[PDB]
Amino acid sequence: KSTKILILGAGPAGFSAAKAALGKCDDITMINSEKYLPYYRPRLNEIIAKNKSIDDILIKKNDWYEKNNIKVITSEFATSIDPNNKLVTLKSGEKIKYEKLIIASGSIANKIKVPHADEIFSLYSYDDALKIKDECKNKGKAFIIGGGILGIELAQAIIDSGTPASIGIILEYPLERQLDRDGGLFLKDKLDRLGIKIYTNSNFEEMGDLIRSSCVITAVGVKPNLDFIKDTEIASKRGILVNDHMETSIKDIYACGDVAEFYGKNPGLINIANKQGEVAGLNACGEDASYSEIIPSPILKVSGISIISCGDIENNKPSKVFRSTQEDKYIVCMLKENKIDAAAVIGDVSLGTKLKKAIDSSKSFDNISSLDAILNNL
Ligand SMILES: Cc1cc2nc3c(=O)[nH]c(=O)nc-3n(C[C@H](O)[C@H](O)[C@H](O)COP(=O)(O)OP(=O)(O)OC[C@H]3O[C@@H](n4cnc5c(N)ncnc54)[C@H](O)[C@@H]3O)c2cc1C
Repeated sequence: KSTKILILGAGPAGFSAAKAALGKCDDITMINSEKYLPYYRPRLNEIIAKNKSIDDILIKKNDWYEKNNIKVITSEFATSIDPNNKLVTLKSGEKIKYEKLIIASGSIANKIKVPHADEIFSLYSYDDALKIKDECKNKGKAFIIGGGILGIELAQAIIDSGTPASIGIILEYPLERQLDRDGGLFLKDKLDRLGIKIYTNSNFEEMGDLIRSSCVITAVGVKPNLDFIKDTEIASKRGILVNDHMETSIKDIYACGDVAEFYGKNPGLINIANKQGEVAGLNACGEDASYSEIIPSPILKVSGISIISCGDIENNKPSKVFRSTQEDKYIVCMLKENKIDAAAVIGDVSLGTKLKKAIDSSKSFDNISSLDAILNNL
């Protein structure tokens, strides 16, 4: 088999490339390791929370790919790329020739060892969600290891489905990449009075009884899924390195979405997948579109508590810090001279957005004597 445009991976990024290539190129093939068409992966929590199926989260149904003549090979996994012969080798041993290759292979969950746990689950795929659904009914409760957004959202989804759940983290407070200590503890409190318990400073060896009796899910982050490039000269660091055209180190090979690293950024967000996938498809069909960095992200969809975080909060060495704790909201604002370098707000997206804009536009503040004076100049 041989095609014009070969798309390696059929998630949101791959889908967006196919859609972009439509009308412009007339021979498009998508390879996907899963047995499902491209689906809106961030809604996996709804499979758990609302008992929705794959059909409810698919981006396009079968008929769309047929009407548009896009060929999807499901349950097939690329293992090798031969760039000079333009051949991709699959798990079966079958080879596919391409004129252009778009790598859209997304991410893979970080795997950690958890003491006392026979089976460790993580939530990446639709099949993952189902496995979690069933163990939660089987065990009767869940224990989520990992201090991030996804771990918290999953806990609520599992609560919503009708199963108790709590979280275990190794640090003192959750969300340490997005929040300072006081921010995280503010969040922990709000989550704890909402029935989402977080075990802090955990030693999992000492949590045998809970671990044993729970469905254990690790939510410890994700990395670009790119082992199949190992023998090639395709440049990578964390992700596959791409320019603004989504072109890799190697001619006629592109990458986009979760697998791709653009000016050192690999944020792992769906709007980036959609937009990078689009640019890749367009370029693969000979239209020299440029991706520009977009990215805001209002987190998180959890327990009706909203968070926006901007800049390097975790390791910030600011000249000045302004903090506000209220009943409904938490604000932290970190200065570098007369500029806001980093900020996070819990419970006021309107304010977080103003701080975001100030940071992004690099607004200078001639008055830094008080938080009030900064707020008035946003
Ligand atoms: C539970 C969960 C919640 C999320 N919530 C949010 C959110 O709120 N906001 C947000 O912005 N993002 C969220 N995300 C992330 C979002 O889903 C991703 O950014 C987006 O799916 C990336 O799309 P992608 O096409 O680059 O990668 P993927 O969605 O991972 O798709 C890549 C596809 O390629 C396949 N593949 C991998 N290797 C091969 C290979 N060797 N050969 C052939 N096929 C291969 C994979 O099976 C996969 O189907 C969430 C993710 C998860 C898992």
